Amino acid sequence: MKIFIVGSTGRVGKSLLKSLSTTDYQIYAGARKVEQVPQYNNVKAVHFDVDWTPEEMAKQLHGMDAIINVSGSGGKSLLKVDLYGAVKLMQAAEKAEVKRFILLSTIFSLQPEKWIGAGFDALKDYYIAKHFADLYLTKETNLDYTIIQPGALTEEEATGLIDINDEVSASNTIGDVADTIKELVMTDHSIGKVISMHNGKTAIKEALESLLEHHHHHH
Amino acid sequence: MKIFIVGSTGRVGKSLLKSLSTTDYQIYAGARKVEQVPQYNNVKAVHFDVDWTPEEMAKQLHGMDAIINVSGSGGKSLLKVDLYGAVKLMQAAEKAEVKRFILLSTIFSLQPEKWIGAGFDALKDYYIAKHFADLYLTKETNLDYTIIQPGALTEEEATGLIDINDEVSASNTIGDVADTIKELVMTDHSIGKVISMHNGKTAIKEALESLLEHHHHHH
Repeated sequence: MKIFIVGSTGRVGKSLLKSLSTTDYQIYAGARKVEQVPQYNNVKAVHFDVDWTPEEMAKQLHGMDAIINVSGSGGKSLLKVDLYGAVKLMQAAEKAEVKRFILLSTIFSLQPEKWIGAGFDALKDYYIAKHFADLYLTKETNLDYTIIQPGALTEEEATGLIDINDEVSASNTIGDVADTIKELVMTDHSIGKVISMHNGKTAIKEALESLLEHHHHHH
Repeated sequence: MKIFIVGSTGRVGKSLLKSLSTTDYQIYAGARKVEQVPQYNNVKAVHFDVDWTPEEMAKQLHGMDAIINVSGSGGKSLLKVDLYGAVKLMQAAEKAEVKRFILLSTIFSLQPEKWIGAGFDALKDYYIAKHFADLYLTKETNLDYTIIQPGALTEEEATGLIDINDEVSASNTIGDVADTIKELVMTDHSIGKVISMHNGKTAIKEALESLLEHHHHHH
């Protein structure tokens, strides 16, 4: 399918482009500076700016089959990028009539009651920004969404092994986060779902398959 | 009635306490440091912290007839105070079963399409924080709310004269903002309404009265 990536030139974005480069998808990598997009045979760089309005953004999203948001500001522009930019992209997706939307968020983003201790204290502003964007996606859109909520991101080599939905905050390699997102594209039962993850013991495909047991589709 | 104030020790809060000091209301002035609350015969200082959870906040709100939020961070803690703190207070009001809620926001807070030019550019982060809190109040609560949206705040002497709902961004004295909020407490037809203001030509009471002409109550 045709997949549009926002956050293409960030660390997770670059890993995701690498991950998607070996698929049959046509990838459209949004970037403020198109020349900064890493080159792959199935990747086309598209001018895209998080500071744009939803209508400006929507111009680039026509005919896409899915949109993946892996855009962050490294904590340096939380209101503009991680919150407002993310929400404007959701508004843009709806304007462009693109239903499938995958958002990279963070462990416990919708559970402020679990923002406990010095680790969450240090990331409080980040948590607030991500929280409100996730509320918007889950409450104020009609998108076929999936929110993936990893723990701390590491640059260690991908293990291929994760565990999910266990209320655990633990680290995960960026490569495994990217590969999980890649698999979520092909996981229709994850539509309307919020999924937490960390590095663990279960192959990514099998881990996501294990969600079929108790997921219910809302007619 | 019994009115709880959040933001009591800030500049607008102190003006609002002065304004309310000459009413028949019983004022409960929330503050992190109770000793910082200016003293008035009808004002009781109550320990209140924006960093608290909704449930912690709700403990202080029992038996209040109205809650007024005039809390800001002077642009220094927008995610924690102007957005998250404001939203937690709304959640607290509902938990405490207090219906009447008046929020100080800002001109065009719900109209991003009017955030035009260098003035709005400089206040973009503030605008984003206020925008999302206003969306929450208007879309994700069942409160009997009023949002007042003044233009730039000045410390000039109150004129008693304003104009409202004219799509104009212009300055207003803090005293006139405080006195408008005071009048809104007694203006039941402003429930469920968003009202913009600046200094102008119309006495505050008369200006608010002029809203009866076309306001509709949603049964």
